[PDB]
Amino acid sequence: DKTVRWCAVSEHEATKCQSFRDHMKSVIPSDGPSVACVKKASYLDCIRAIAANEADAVTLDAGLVYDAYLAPNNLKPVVAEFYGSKEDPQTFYYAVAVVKKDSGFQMNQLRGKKSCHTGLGRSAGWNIPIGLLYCDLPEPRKPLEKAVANFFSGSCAPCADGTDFPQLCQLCPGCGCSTLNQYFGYSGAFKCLKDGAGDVAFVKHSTIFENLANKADRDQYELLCLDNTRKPVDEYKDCHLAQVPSHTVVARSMGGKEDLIWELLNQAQEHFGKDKSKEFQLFSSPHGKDLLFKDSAHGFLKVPPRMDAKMYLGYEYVTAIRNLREGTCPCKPVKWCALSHHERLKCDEWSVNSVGKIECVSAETTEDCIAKIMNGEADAMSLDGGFVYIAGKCGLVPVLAENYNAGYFAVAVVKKSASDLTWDNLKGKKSCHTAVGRTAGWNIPMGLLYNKINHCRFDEFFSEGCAPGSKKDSSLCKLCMGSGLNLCEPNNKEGYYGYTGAFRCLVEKGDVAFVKHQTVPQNTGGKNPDPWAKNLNEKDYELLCLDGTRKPVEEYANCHLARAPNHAVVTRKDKEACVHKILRQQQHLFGSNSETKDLLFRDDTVCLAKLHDRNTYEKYLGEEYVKAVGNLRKCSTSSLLEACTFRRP
Ligand SMILES: O=C(O)CN(CC(=O)O)CC(=O)O
Ligand SMILES: [Os+3]
Ligand SMILES: [Os+3]
Ligand SMILES: [Os+3]
Ligand SMILES: [Os+3]
Ligand SMILES: [Os+3]
Ligand SMILES: [Ti+4]
Repeated sequence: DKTVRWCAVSEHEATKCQSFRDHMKSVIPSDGPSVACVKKASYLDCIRAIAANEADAVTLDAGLVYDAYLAPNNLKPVVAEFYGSKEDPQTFYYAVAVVKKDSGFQMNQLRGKKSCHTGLGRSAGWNIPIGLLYCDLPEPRKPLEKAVANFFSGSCAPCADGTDFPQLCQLCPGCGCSTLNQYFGYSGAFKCLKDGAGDVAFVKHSTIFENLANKADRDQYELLCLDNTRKPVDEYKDCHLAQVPSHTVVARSMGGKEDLIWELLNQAQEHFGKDKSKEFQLFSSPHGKDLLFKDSAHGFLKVPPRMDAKMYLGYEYVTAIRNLREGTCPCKPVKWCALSHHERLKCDEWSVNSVGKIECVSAETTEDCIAKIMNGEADAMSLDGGFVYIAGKCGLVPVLAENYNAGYFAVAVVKKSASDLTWDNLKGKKSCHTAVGRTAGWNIPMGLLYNKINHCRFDEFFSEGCAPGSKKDSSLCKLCMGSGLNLCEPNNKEGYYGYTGAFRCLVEKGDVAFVKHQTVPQNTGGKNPDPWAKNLNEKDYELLCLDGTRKPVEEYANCHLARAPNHAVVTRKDKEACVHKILRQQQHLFGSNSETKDLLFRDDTVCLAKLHDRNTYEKYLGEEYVKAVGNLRKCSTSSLLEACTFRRP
């Protein structure tokens, strides 16, 4: 058997699950998955049951998704309910802080204001705002209501203990926890702001649109962003307190059975989903409310496999609820993340030389590092421009740029003896790329190529090549050099990976190499002692210009594909100022006055440059870079980018 043991927290849910199980037997063959129904007393008991391998799946609210993640449960979200349109699936809501336009305060100025909450104990209206504000609350913070009552000068916190903490009901006397209170619920908390009772309303992103029809009235309101900035109310995706998943199915991190659960649920919706009008409806409960799933759901989406719980809830949500659960308050040391075995050792030397200012965490992949920076396990790392795009679309920001002397020049290099080649026709040639999705060796060359050919299936534009990161069966892996499972992989164990590796690929197999303007000079004329490069002469290679002509290697300024953005340090926005200081101070002490090659920082970097103007990824990379990368995503799967595109399309 291959059965999904579904968990029920009530006797009505168990009856739903049993009807579920029986109706599935009629639409799924013997080859497919079955339902079994485990009934426990509570969602926590279900979580412990799934972790103890006594059940397989349950669907939880976000707060319980957090509890399911913690040790020793270690559950992960696998399937998400969506709501509204099939064309526009709404999987998350946004907790926001609405304010009146031109009221003159930011998130870090909330103390002493007047607040409107949807209700004590609710997510958007209490748990998230108070969780994020927890360390700003006066001491003692137990009980929590007393601390909030001594933070906001007066509030409307429905369901709060107004007898003991009357400040919490100054704007709705009695703190009535019923719609009899005009300022209760999601509309009421907003009305508390509209009517002028309060200064800020902690609500969901859609309340403002549900209670104000005209946009003219909606331009009188703004949102507080966590960076102490405001934005308009329809920019909640860039100015919220937390992005919360509505209702998501969790499963064991190892031991699945994610594959089975999705197959079961996906076929369940195709047969008993919304508007299928069978005798059994998946999202209906003839007796009860929201049994197994929210009755308002319209279907299920499969959660991308890269996604863990901290990443799916988001950094701000996890921060807020962790503050509520544990209640621990203190630039700190900067946790730099490293990759290879050789790269972590350089960081250790840096850490002891920094005297505590720098610490070191490590991962196996750049994407694993990027993930650790999102959820707080790490703070900063230096990234290729293509990874800055990934990191930016995951909410990270560039802080400093590595300067090598505006940016460097991306070039296309050919062997001069082949005077046949020209930029105007490389169809059916042999290409050598640094890796897939990188600035010099992919995003700039293949971005330009997309405009002439109108697709990103470069496997059938070139004859063959080596572009590490491609699928191992691809023609763009046939010229690669790594052996075993190292063939075509984007790491050091593939000899044609990187700036120099791509050049070596041109020297030994390829017709054209896409690199940076320093590559060919750095590896010719005996400068590179390796046997493959020791006897090469820079004069034997030329650059392909956009003209259609060719020019010598040293004349890259007038024979360049484009100007490339240099590698940059990325971190999350709440650490931008701190990394900006500690690093620029470490740079003034260990700067322009690695053992292997290109460890932690590129080895041709003079200093880490101030940014100011270009402090976001679209501003740093540029309009045409992000536009080109947008086309190239149609043919390239970065599983980390797939997870971040699930939260922020
Ligand atoms: O809790 C119960 O079991 C009672 N039922 C109503 C009934 O069975 O008449 C309420 C309900 O579950 O909606
Ligand atoms: Os009943
Ligand atoms: Os080694
Ligand atoms: Os693979
Ligand atoms: Os592989
Ligand atoms: Os130019
Ligand atoms: Ti690069």
